[PDB]
Amino acid sequence: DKGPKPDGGKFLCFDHITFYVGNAKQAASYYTTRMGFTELAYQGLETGSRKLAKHVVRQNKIVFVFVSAYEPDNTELGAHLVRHGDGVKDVAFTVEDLDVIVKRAKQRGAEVVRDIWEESDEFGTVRFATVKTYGDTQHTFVERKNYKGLFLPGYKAPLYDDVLAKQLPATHLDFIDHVVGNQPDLQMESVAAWYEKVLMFHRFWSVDDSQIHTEYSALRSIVMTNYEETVKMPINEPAKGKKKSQIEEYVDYYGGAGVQHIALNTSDIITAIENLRARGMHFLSVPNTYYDQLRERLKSSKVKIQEDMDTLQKLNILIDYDEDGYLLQIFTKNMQDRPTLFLEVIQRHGHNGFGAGNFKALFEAIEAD
Amino acid sequence: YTDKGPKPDGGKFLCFDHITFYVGNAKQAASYYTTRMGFTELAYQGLETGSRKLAKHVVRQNKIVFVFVSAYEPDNTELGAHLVRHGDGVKDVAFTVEDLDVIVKRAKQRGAEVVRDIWEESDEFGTVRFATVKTYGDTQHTFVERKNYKGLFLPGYKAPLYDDVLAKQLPATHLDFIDHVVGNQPDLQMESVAAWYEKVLMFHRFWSVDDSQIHTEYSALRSIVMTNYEETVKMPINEPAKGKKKSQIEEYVDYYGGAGVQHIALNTSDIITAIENLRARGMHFLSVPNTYYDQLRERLKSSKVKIQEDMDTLQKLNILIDYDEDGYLLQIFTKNMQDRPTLFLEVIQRHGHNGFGAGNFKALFEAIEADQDK
Ligand SMILES: CCN1c2cc(C(=O)c3cnn(C)c3O)ccc2N(C)S1(=O)=O
Ligand SMILES: CCN1c2cc(C(=O)c3cnn(C)c3O)ccc2N(C)S1(=O)=O
Ligand SMILES: [Co+2]
Ligand SMILES: [Co+2]
Repeated sequence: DKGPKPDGGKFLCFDHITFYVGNAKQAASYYTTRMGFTELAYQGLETGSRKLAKHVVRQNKIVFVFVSAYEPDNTELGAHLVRHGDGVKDVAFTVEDLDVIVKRAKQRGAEVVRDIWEESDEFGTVRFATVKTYGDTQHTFVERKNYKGLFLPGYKAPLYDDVLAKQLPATHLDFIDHVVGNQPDLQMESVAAWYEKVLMFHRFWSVDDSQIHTEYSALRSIVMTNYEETVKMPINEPAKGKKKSQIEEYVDYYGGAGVQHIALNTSDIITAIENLRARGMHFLSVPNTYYDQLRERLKSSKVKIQEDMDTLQKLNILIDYDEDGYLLQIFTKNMQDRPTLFLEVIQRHGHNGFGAGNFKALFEAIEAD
Repeated sequence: YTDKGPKPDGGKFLCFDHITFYVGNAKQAASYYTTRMGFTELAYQGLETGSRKLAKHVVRQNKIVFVFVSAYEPDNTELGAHLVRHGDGVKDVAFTVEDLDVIVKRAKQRGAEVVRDIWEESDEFGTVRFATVKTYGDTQHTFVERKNYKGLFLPGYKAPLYDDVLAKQLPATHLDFIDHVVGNQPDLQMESVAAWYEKVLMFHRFWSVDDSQIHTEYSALRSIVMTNYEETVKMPINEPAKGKKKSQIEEYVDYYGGAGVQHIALNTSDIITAIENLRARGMHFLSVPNTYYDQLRERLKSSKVKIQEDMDTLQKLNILIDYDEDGYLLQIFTKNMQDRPTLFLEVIQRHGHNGFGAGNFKALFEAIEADQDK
């Protein structure tokens, strides 16, 4: 049951994620060097953009945009930087029928950041609109059709190459699996209802939604998704559990709601993590007891793990499974000093969950250890 | 044998201790400088070490120590305003000192604005005493009476949480120490700031070949280099001046929102290997046209100076030369460390030459003009 079918309009996929950061040039360099992206496009003084510098980096279909202000006392960007640290500002969706989505969103009460506008260059035209979501986060809808340019109109090829990024081993991340937003206490349901009402998303039901793990996760979660379930937006709030809630820590250190992690889907997670580790990236410490009590729990299970299990243990890759399939997942250390944003790499084998079984599994290994 | 002014009665500025940057993302900043510029992360302070308000990443390359600092909490007033006003930039030019008391007494007596009066910190490796005074803009000087402290960097710092196999693997860049640190001032402020160094710290004006030359038309700046009595620490002070083009010093002040450090120069004894391996790490530098090297070789025809380094390689790497009859220096400037047109770095090697490359204002301007009009 996906609820009522929206009468026109479609959210095709994640278009890109825009970050507001203190130093967009060094941030782009962090994600190309550490996380396997390559700089794709630029806007700045050199291109006529005199207020904002924008570095676009890409890995297959994953596009991150890093933005910093050129001028002192830019009040909007500055306040966001002082409040949150480096973080996600805009989760952008590629859309069909922008007019229908925007008209509906406006009728249903969305706060409009910028009404429908368009930008053009030699390679075609793209239309946009931007509304607010939780915290300081916004959604830009991008009606890009089959735009043939570099990324978006007005963006130019990077000023310089990067021989270091070019020589480093490829990390094989393909697309954005899901983007997770942490909310303050008691806000999960109202934020989920915003997606249902304003965008006509519906709640996505997975194997995770059928077995509660509140005691070990210290959170509540609802996953909201569009009608075709191509875009997945988990919404968390803090909950009482055995240990301090990570969601409450996020809200305290981020200064309110925001994106806690972005999960990046791969079809070869062993090569991904080997090559990310070669790039100096670090991931959560996983005690070896986790892997003893998984080979044994899998003894009473019929699912067949295709990846070499000793290599999974060596790389500290996690596994969650039911009887019909499984997923592999691993979490980076934080992208900044604040205990706020991190990244996830995930590979799916006939399993639509998000790893909730690992809340209990990891918690007990760390505790026993 | 120069007039270095009155000898200070007590107190010694030994060398640059470290440079502290206030930045938006200190973890990512340290990674920029280790990966791109050849540093190694040395030490850390943060939540995991008991430092609950500030995260600090210390990176080192031989004697060069850079510290990157970010706030942990929302709406940290002091660091927040600095970030919004300046972008990422230098906050503290720290000096290793002897006889802190007399230095601090003299500075306070002469009107230094004190940021933090003398205090001290200790751990299992010993004690270090500090004081901090303001200099130009939002920049400050911490005096570090380091004596012979035995810890990693300073009391309270710990080893980095993780190693970095990428920083470890990359080619060595052979930068040794901080040659000088340049502060850009707004209109008409150069003399006042230079006087502050003479009066408050008992620095004196350092005279070099550059001071005996006419370059304002090409440089669009006026400069005075202040240095400590023993001339181990050099602090050039720039202000805008009318020139043939817009002053880069004026542009700095517009985009930095006031005075601040414009560049830090790092001394090397093998600039060829340094620049080769910085380029291998993806660093970029100013583009220098072939006309520069053609015109330089022509000028050198009337000189007795002997360039030791391979000139074809210097041209290939776009390294600059300035020279007189007794020696020369080699120098090269990175692209900017951030999007705002503010801070950059300099790599410099000296062969019996105490200048700062002022001959290259004319040489580069004229080389670019000849390359266009040809
Ligand atoms: C990294 C924090 N941790 C985390 C995150 C997820 C996750 O990404 C997730 C769960 N539900 N939804 C919708 C998601 O996106 C799953 C398990 C675990 N752990 C065991 S953890 O504490 O290490
Ligand atoms: C990078 C901007 N440029 C620059 C900087 C210096 C320098 O480091 C310097 C000059 N005086 N003092 C005290 C210094 O430290 C010398 C020459 C040139 N150019 C020709 S430049 O426009 O490329
Ligand atoms: Co996830
Ligand atoms: Co210099």
